[PDB]
Amino acid sequence: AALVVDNGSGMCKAGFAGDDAPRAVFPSIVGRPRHQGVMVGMGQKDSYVGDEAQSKRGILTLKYPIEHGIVTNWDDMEKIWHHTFYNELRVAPEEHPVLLTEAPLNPKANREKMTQIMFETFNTPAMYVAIQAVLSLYASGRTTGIVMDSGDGVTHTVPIYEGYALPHAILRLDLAGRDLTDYLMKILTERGYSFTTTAEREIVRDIKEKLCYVALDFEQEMATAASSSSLEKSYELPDGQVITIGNERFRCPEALFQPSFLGMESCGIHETTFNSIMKCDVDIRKDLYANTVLSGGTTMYPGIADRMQKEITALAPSTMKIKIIAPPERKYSVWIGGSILASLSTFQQMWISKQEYDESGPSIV
Amino acid sequence: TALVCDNGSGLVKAGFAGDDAPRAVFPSIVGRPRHQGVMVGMGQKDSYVGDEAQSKRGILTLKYPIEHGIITNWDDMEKIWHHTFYNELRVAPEEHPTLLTEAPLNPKANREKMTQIMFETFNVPAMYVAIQAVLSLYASGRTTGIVLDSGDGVTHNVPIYEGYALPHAIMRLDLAGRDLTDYLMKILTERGYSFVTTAEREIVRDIKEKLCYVALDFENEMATAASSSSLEKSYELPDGQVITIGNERFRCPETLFQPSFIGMESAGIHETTYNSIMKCDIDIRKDLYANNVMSGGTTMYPGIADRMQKEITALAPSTMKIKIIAPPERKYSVWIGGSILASLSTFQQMWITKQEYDEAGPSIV
Amino acid sequence: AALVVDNGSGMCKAGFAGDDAPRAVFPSIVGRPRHQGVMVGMGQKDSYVGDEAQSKRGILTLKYPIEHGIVTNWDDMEKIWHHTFYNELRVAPEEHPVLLTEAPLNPKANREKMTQIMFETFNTPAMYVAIQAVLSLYASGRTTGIVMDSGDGVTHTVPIYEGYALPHAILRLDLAGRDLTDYLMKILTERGYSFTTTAEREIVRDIKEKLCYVALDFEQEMATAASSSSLEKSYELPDGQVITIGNERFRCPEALFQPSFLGMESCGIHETTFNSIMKCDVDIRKDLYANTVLSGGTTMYPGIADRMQKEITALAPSTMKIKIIAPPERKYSVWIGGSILASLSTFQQMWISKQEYDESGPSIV
Repeated sequence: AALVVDNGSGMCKAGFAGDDAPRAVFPSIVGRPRHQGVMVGMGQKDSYVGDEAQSKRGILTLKYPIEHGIVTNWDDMEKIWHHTFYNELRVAPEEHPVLLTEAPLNPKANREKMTQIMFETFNTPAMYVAIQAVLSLYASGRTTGIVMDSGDGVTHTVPIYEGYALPHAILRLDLAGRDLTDYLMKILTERGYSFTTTAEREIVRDIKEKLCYVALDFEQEMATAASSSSLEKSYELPDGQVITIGNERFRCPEALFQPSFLGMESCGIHETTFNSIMKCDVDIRKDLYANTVLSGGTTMYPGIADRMQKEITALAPSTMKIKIIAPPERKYSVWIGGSILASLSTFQQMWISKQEYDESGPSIV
Repeated sequence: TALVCDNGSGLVKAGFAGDDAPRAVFPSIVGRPRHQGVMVGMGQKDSYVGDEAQSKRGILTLKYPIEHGIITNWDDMEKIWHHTFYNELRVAPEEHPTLLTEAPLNPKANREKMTQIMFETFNVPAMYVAIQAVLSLYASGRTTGIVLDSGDGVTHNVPIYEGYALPHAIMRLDLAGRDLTDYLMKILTERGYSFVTTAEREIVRDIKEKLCYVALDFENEMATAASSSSLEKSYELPDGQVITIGNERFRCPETLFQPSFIGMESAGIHETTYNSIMKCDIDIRKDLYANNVMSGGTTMYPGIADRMQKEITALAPSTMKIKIIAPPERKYSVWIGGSILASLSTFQQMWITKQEYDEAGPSIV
Repeated sequence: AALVVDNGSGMCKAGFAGDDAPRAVFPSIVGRPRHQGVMVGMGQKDSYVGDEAQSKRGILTLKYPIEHGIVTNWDDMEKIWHHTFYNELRVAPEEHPVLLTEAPLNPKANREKMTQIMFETFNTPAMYVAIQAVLSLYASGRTTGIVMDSGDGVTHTVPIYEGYALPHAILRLDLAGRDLTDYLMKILTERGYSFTTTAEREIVRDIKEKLCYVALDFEQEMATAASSSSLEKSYELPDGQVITIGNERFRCPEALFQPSFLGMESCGIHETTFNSIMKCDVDIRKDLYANTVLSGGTTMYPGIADRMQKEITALAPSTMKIKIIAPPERKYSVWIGGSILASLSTFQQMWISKQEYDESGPSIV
């Protein structure tokens, strides 16, 4: 059984080619142990990593090795893979060929560097680096389409032709997760419910999931919220105030459609989609608009789809079926899609083996 | 007295006639605020064009009127030109005759709508629209030959016989300085970078201008990449983070021969010259083969002259004289070609005035 | 003239715009009358407040209205401003607009609640609230930069871009005035000095200011102390024998950079600053590094400036000109920066006017 390792920006997933949910999930953090000052004796292992490093925190330097999908730093990122094998799944990479995740808009030299380290340091038998969205469409049982990822800090719209992305049109936009959560922190500052970062920022995120949703129409939902009481939801504490949030709940998703709310320059998330599509192939265009699919943590807002289908209908030619495919498990779509892919025997007729590295080196993928 | 104003899909170049280099260079972007955004220090403002819209892009909804040489929107086009006159050139249109440029395939109606707007709103005494690349052959000082007009947003081949361009040979390729700017953006993201904040989404354009080359012998240069010598060339970013870009540097203009790098099944520049000179008449082929001139924003990259030299000598066999001519000016030749023509002592009898215009109507131009 | 009221957690500072140095400077305390028993009554002045309360003490429940730059109670605090007006500066705020200064990431509702009290209870014509640190960068003669404040209770490292604080990078670390001194007590006691709980905590504090500093390198300062008695400084008590403290004087301030001595899970005053800056915009960073400022009282240990320039240079890339500005007056800097802003009429056309509370209400902050 081979590996699927979904190093989402702050959170690595791992396991085997053929499972239904990721078999090792962890924060991609490397902890560098420290107290400065010429400490006479530090401890064991120069870097911690993962859920260890999370507990260990105050004695480590914690940082995500990854930024936006990109390996920022190869050293502490290598410690992430070193953890995956000989700590997380307790595996040996020399036996286990690894599918490796790569972001939308992620070429060239880390692929080139990745194949070096994994074939020399970790002596993988074979490997394949693979676009996160390109597998996300595979989890939804598809091949042509346009996938929209929004995780923690990134939207992503990838024009897929037949299991191939058309890279120029792949949009990345600076709107997701945090930009909605710190903004939701700024939504609970008119009333406002204190969290700031002392450090109940997490509880703000915790509201975001459990109590927020999408207004299908902003205006009628505004007046309806002003009609009070049913939209207001109590966010009680097992302690202090039975805090009430009302307008918030639809207010914070709305910054996806109107970048007015956050000051940021953007076309709507609907037009991000449009600005992958129209930048590409025309004979696939309602096969794109009818295989428009979602991926990631900030997609899961309850009501985005009804809102999206409408908001693209405001733009696209009348004569195209807007059909918003959001899967049930859209948090893990990449790993699932990768599991299916590395369950193809034809993934053998597809990845790069050891052989082709010892001949071609870096540029082989 | 006269004015010349050249409308790129990214940059507008205006000035007077007979000046060597443009007096107004401004970005074709028209931005509307997403709020009644009181700039504390000015009153309320309607539309920002170019540089103000470009410094304040954050608060706006940016849009380009000239998409791929063509004008898609005349509202924004008009306010651009009022801006060209009264603000940029600082002129009163009714005393200063104006010249403009157009796409090699520009529609009759488009030509007429720019002639409607120039007289009927602005009231200029005499206006001309000319045809982009053909004017670069006038900056190259000749009547006949084939011009590769490759810009910010459009690549073109134009063969002109004695004044008349022959459009069947006039090829076009909607992949240029823009598709390439963003193609630099992506190949650095996994080189190990995150062009995250806004000046980085622009410094990637700058690094394109500063470091790019169209390497001659691209293949063994791929082995030079693999042998990593001092082709590695660092650059300081808008902050101090020395980014070292070496290989992708040439491995990006390379896309002008092989659109497969970005995902087009279309042919490269060189072939598209050969096919042009081919669809053209056979005795004329010789002139075209001997007067092949590059112009525009993509052509600035070094070695592109050498490249088309050896490319078409490999494609077209061997009784022929080939000559590719690349001017030191080339990023403005479309304007320089207008300016000097406008001021020509034999050109006054092509200055189509209001007298001709009112009696004949738009169809005079 | 308008007002500036630096409610530093245990010590308020008040006065006007235009004045050099704080015009009312006082123990932020409001004492309720007490005694228990149950008896006849009490009668006059339901809260004696400011230094009146500080002399009173053992007759009033005095309390501290702020902790960690977070307001712990509003009733007592309201009476800090009321004392400020009709006792300290002897003023009535309906004539006199106020400027107020809070913590870097002073909790949302505390900002607003503050303003309510000032706008309906103390009816100010106007008020500008802002973060204590931003003002301190203006005192430091800067607009962009990062401030590393350490008062009595907590640090704060505030990446200010152009006179604006960025909350997502601003960190706050529980290492300050108390934590230094409580260690320093535990470390005098090795020689049996034992001031413990007489009254002499303020004397362990007097030692702190008057005799401590920060080792430049630690291990070579250790051997240098171990060559004896120029590093030691003798100390006469208010009543008591001359003591001698040597190894102490650097050992305790080192412990801002070193949590292991205190026995704590924390980053060092150098590194928290690094991790604050990285969370800021890649570009602005160059002159966050090149303008680290120090402010607050518990920075004041001699040697810290040469120490911290080196200490950030252990952590930051070589391509950015590290330059730690620490002002000689780093207690008053927040009222000074306060007075700078309060002497600037652009902020008159910008501060929260009563009418904007009549429009927006509590939300206006």
